[PDB]
Amino acid sequence: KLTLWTTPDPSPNCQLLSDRDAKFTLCLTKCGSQILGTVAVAAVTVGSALNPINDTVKSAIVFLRFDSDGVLMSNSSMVGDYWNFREGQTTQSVAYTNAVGFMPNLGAYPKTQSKTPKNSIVSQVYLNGETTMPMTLTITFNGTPVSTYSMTFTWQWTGDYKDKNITFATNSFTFSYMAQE
Amino acid sequence: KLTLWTTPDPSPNCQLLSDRDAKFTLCLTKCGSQILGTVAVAAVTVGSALNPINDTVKSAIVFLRFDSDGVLMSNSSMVGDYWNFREGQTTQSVAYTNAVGFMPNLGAYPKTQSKTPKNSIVSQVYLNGETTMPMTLTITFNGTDETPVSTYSMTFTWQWTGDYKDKNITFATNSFTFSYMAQE
Amino acid sequence: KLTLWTTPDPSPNCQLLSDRDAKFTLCLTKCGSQILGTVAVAAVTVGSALNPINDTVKSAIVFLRFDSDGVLMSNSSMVGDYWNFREGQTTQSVAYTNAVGFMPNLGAYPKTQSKTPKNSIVSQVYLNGETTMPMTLTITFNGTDEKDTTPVSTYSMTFTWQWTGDYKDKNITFATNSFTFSYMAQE
Ligand SMILES: [Ca+2]
Repeated sequence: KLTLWTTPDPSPNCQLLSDRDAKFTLCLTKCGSQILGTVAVAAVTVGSALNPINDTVKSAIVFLRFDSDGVLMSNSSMVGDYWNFREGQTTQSVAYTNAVGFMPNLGAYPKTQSKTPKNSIVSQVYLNGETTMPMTLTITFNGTPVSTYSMTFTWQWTGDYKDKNITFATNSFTFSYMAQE
Repeated sequence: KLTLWTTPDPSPNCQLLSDRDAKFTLCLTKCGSQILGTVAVAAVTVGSALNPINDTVKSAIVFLRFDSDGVLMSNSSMVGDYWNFREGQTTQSVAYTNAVGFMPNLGAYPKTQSKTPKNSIVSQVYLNGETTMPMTLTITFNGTDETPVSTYSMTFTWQWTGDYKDKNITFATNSFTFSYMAQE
Repeated sequence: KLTLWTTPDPSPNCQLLSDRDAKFTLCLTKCGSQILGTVAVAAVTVGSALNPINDTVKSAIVFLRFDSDGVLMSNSSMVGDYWNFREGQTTQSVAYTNAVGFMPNLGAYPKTQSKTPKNSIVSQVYLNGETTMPMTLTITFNGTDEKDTTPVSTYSMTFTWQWTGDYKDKNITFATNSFTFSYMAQE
């Protein structure tokens, strides 16, 4: 259908540092030629370098790699079990076979070895919504086996938070991009 | 309809510090699973610590509380007179009975949890569009821990640290774009 | 939901300082009462003051002027040949005659001589996606034209990038990250 999502309230479904150590929420809503996205992430397994932040790790990356049918590939940060077209508050029960309608346009965002600013959205965001804890979010489109499409979410910060008992978690963030078809 | 708004050019319709001391513009456009929003606010007419800014008050808050039908509740910052589905440049003449399609998803943004970071959007914006006057906007979904109790809520909090009393600046914002997952 | 765009991968189609010195990408998607936009720009002609940046110019402005039918007018930064409704990866072959559905609402964003913050979206962005090169983007709806221009625009959309950094000792091409925004449509 016109929504491809994690469900609105996913179980731990993402690796930042180790298996299913995070809840990654992503809703892609197809508005014809453009996808409207909202994304959030939270570390949930206690004792990782990001839960609480101990300052040994100052980035968190979620890599989504997609084959030529827009199907999530195994070498992605996120598990594909509940990455699917919407049905009510959950996902359709059968894995989708084609989501090229949700893939980032390869004309707008080409696969290249050159750093191309147009491939990315780069914004200042705030760790746990705290304006004293600035962070950068880079969303990059199409940045073995080789992926045909990709969507990468990179959070980076320079602050030291060790012994503030801060869990890595983000505010919801809105973005858009041109769809492949 | 698929648009729930204040009209594009509202009359003073909002309390920041006192009754109808502000024009709050909000357009919610239903794109299936997601609402696309654009918001702006200006202190107007009524003299106050925000008109002009005298540096005693360095936040402005608009609280929208909704019942289980997504109907605006009386204990909101904004008056409901011209909060309705679109008709041309104005609102339909009959008060809406259901806008649950526009309410923030209680799964995505669970209730009372203003402190769960996923419930909010937090962004750097600019007081009066002046890039020397940085400000934060926090949009919080379903944050409120209140009678009568709201089922859904949307809170807009502007905050800044600068001192502007000498500049005779009235509190006003740029238009700001956001989105959130809809309840249905 | 209808799309008015530059195509996703435009040829040089834009003046920042001189004719076709830039690639301006703009995709406007009509979501009923609101338009959803994504914009990017890159200077492409080598030897311009923005390619590489020589610090004589620390703003880049794209002015789009539209008549009462929402048709792009001659004195715009962008060429209109491939500004049109989407067909596949390109534009429909016939020039559109009406896009008022895509124009910024004159009630929300009036034409006035008074500076009105609500007419604009202002955000911090980063030159070439580099966080050490902070930049502002101002998107203004229905800003006033040059006083000596005729015919006058009914609608307008201005994109202003500004920065304070000096980059002449580097070899920086002016180019932006993709940027998402929305606005209330006229109809
Ligand atoms: Ca002139």
